Amino acid sequence: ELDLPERNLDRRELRDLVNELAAHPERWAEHVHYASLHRDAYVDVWLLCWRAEDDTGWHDHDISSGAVRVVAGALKECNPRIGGEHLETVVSEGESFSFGPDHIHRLTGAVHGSVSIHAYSPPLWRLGQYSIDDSGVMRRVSVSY
Ligand SMILES: C[N+](C)(C)[C@@H](Cc1c[nH]c(=S)[nH]1)C(=O)O
Ligand SMILES: [Ca+2]
Ligand SMILES: [Mg+2]
Ligand code: NI
Repeated sequence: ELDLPERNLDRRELRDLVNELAAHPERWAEHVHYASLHRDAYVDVWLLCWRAEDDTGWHDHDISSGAVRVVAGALKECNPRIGGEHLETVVSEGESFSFGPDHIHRLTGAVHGSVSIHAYSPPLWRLGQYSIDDSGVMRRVSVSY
């Protein structure tokens, strides 16, 4: 695992975490499709390797805050809008962002071979996945992780 604090990390601390981890390839190069780098009572960290078709779908992280750092490549951070015309932001290698627990988003459109580091605190034990039925009606399925 990683040698992290024995407490929850907030948004800025998770962002610091994913960015410093990207600077320490000894922590993750071997795991270069996902690999856990660390799971305890306070923090989850994953390494994700992306194919072009990968798509998280729309989801929240329940009570988890989180942060993402793109190590190689680029992907789209998408935010949902009620009208239906969703925001898309390309996040490129070297760049990172963070979010509190109210965040709903979707990650897709990755460059093939992209690599990112994701950290969540409290741990990512539940995730809400949104879906739309035939009539356009939205639901949230809470998934254990
Ligand atoms: C690696 N993982 C735990 C299996 C998750 C984590 C995840 C990927 N993207 C976002 S946002 N969260 C996933 O790939 O769904
Ligand atoms: Ca690339
Ligand atoms: Mg350093
Ligand atoms: Ni997410």
